[PDB]
Amino acid sequence: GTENLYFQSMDTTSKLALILADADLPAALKAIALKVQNQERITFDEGVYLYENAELGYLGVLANYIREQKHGDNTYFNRNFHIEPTNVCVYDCKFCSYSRLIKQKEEGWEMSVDGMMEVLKKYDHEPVTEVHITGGVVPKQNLEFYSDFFRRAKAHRPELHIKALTPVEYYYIFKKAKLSHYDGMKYMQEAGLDSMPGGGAEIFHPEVREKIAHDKCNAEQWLDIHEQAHKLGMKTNATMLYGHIEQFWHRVDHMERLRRQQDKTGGFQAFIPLKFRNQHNQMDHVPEVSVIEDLRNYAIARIYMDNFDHIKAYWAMISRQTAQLSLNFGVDDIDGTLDDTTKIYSPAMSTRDLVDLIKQVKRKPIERDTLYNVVTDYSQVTF
Amino acid sequence: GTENLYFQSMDTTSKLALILADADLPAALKAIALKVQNQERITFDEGVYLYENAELGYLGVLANYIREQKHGDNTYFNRNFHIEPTNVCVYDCKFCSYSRLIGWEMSVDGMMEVLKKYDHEPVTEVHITGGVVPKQNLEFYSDFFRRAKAHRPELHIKALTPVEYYYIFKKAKLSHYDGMKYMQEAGLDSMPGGGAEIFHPEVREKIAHDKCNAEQWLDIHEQAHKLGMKTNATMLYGHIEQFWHRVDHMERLRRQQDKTGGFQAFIPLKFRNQHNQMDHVPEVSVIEDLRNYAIARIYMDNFDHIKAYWAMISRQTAQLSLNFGVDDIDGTLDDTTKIYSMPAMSTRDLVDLIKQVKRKPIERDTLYNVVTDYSQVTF
Ligand code: SF4
Ligand code: SF4
Repeated sequence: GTENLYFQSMDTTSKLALILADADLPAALKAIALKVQNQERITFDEGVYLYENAELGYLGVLANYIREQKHGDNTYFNRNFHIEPTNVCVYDCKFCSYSRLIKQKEEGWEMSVDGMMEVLKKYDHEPVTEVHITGGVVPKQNLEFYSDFFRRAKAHRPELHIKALTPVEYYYIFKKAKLSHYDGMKYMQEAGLDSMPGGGAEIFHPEVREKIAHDKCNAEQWLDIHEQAHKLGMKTNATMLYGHIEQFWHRVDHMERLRRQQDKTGGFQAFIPLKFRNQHNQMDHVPEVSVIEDLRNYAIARIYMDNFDHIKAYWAMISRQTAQLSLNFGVDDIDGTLDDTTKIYSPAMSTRDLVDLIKQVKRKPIERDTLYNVVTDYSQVTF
Repeated sequence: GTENLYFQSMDTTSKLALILADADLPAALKAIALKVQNQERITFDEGVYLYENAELGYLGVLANYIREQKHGDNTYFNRNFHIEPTNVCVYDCKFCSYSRLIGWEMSVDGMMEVLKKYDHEPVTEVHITGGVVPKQNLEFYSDFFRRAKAHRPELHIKALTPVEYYYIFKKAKLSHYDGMKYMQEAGLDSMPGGGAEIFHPEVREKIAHDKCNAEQWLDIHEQAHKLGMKTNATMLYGHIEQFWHRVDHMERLRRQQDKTGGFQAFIPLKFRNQHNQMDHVPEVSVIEDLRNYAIARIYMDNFDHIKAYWAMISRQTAQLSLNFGVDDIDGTLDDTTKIYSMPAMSTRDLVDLIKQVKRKPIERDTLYNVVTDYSQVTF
């Protein structure tokens, strides 16, 4: 007929009404669709039910309804850069190339505070607004190391926002320094820490965590360090590593613990699915999941995580097509390090490239501030 | 895969670029898609090639690109009413229930009594069409136009086709130019698009044997255009004609528009086999209706508007047509509340139909300027 074409042509609100009026839709899926229409929270069991039963089309109707209700077409990005203090690590995560079981200390490097400051100064005449600091955990890079770096960075470039380190790092540094998590985070904030990134969550459930990330900080510890950051007024993000050896209920359990923490302390801005990759780690024969599973996962994340403003995708972590399609399955925040530089003396994402990627799937490219206000609306900007 | 989903998700410009970069698309279809990207006219044989070869998806990419280039999301409708002077006719069209080979007649007083029923309605146009009969002659219609303009000067009169004008001017011994000039002076403002059927003699001699021919139809529009009148054009499709007859029809309109420029809208009219002498001719599919809208948009590069009547076709078809080249949706709006009561399209119903396919409902006036932009209204 033209039935599929007509459904595809409907506005977001009409699509959800059409699903709710479909006599053939199983009752479980109608009840969940009705919750979404009413901005009601879905349960753990409903989350599992979506992962086990829901088709991509259905999930896109719900997730996109939420994404447009919260953000309209806005698709946010900012101008950041990275410093990696070390590319080796004391811990043994089976999905990570820096695991002490696959990479000896001699096969990598550990920056000094001087070296980190030399990297930071390369960006002095760049319109970056924040630096992201993440990497391995090593004994020389302790409380004094990081606090000295934050103080030197703020002395040199006061206006540069520092988004640095995960609870995996903070648990290790605060245990050795004999500070409580609160007093440790307070000390780092005073030194110049502004916010935290979302890494190190992996999967919370011990059934999975004991297998893939057995020796670094546990879920209670990870959530506790975010709780203390939130009590100090800091913003943070949260991740979930998916599509490896976990079961769908392990994903919903993960998201449930995050959702309860957000209801307690309110400090998370973005939820960030991280797709497992089977290259250069101890999990080389674990198959990666399909683009369809990536998109069902973004959608279910959008539906489940009702108290997180943003769902973030990293353009360098997924294909161009997956990143663009994700903007229709719940994603409103697209991230990575923008690179307008030209190689001299001879795959970067320029601002023009990213703006065109976003406009190609009918979305509105927004350069944001740290609280997701509009700094530049690129929608009618021509280059 | 997500290949189909990815294509469906692209903006208008990017979907056209995606077709042009498709290695498996036939060369001939890539060449036409490139002409559309370059705003280059497609030729008669390219038009026939699209009817004979092109798939709906492809044709939606090209037609929607043109439609959005010209109009963006604008979807136009006006506020009009109809008078039907007679449902009897002297002619023999095999697709028409009024054919003499298978009734009432209004007086000028009767037509004026109908017009006066709309005195308190904000209608911008009256549309007048129907059968051709000898009592409804030049003198009859000029009397009506003068009475209508005297009663309601700002009511635009969009009245009668060349089928009617050819008959009344031949009887009055006026040239087409002098007759249209006379009717304009009496109060005619514009002509609707009917009576075009299919121009090619191979088809027209069979389906509309007695009424004016293509030359006479085009000439009466030409005289209208020279007098500053805007007019529309139709094409009756989906009956016994071949696709090349449709392209021939469009080509004659396209050439006439290049010459005189007075056409505003091109209006495909779907053949129906109910209550006529073509009652065994099979009707074409909704997909063929949408391919036909799309090819009309691509071919008719010098027509501003492609129009669908919401009543001619399903709700669903009219909505889909807005994505296959249609910018202009027509019919008689009815916002009246029935009092003393024991289907009709309201403005609200039409606005909801347009917004449901992500388009901008513009209630427009005779100059295609805004009366109300319903994209800025919440009911
Ligand atoms: S703790 Fe972080 S860097 Fe170290 S092995 Fe695990 S994931 Fe890699
Ligand atoms: S001239 Fe018009 S009204 Fe008369 S039979 Fe033909 S189509 Fe019908």
